[PDB]
Amino acid sequence: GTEIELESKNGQREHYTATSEDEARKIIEKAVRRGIKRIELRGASEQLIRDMQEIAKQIGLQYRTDGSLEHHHHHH
Repeated sequence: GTEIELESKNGQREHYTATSEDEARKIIEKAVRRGIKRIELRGASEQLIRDMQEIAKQIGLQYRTDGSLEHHHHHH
C-alpha cells in the first residue's frame, strides 16, 4: 500500500493509491510521459524508491520520498 501524488507544468495535480510496487511504477511511468513536474511517493519500499529515483534523476523531475521501510529483509 503506497500513496502517490503528481503535479503538472499546467498547475494541475492528481492523487493515486498503489496496492504493490508493480502498480506504483505504472502510476509513475504514466505520469512522466505527460511531462509531470513534481512526484510524491509515500509508504514506498526501497526497491520502488530506487526505481522511481532512477527515472526522476534522468528526467530532472522534482520527486519527493516519504516512504522507506526498515528491517524485515532477514537472512537465508
